[PDB]
Amino acid sequence: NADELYKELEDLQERLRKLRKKLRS
Amino acid sequence: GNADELYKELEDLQERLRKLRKKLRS
Amino acid sequence: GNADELYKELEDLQERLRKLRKKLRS
Amino acid sequence: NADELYKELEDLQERLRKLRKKLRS
Repeated sequence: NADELYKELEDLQERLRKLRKKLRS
Repeated sequence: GNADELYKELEDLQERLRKLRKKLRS
Repeated sequence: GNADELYKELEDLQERLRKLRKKLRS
Repeated sequence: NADELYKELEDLQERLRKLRKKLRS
């Protein structure tokens, strides 16, 4: 469903932001 | 620099997911 | 080890996308 | 659309596999 898919995409996007923050650290 | 190049590639993937979310709403 | 830990995290994200593709077909 | 979204997800999955191959190299 569009909402389940949307939530998963946002969680993956947040994980990438967090990995990028770790690369910076 | 490998870390800088990986950081940029991950930013591109992050931005692709941001845009997919926008397309799902559109 | 940072590179090994990054490799595993990227594998998890890759697997999440593989499973999302399966859900789209289901 | 489900097919456009699917194609994008697979391209992101392939990019992650390619980044992992580079981490190994």
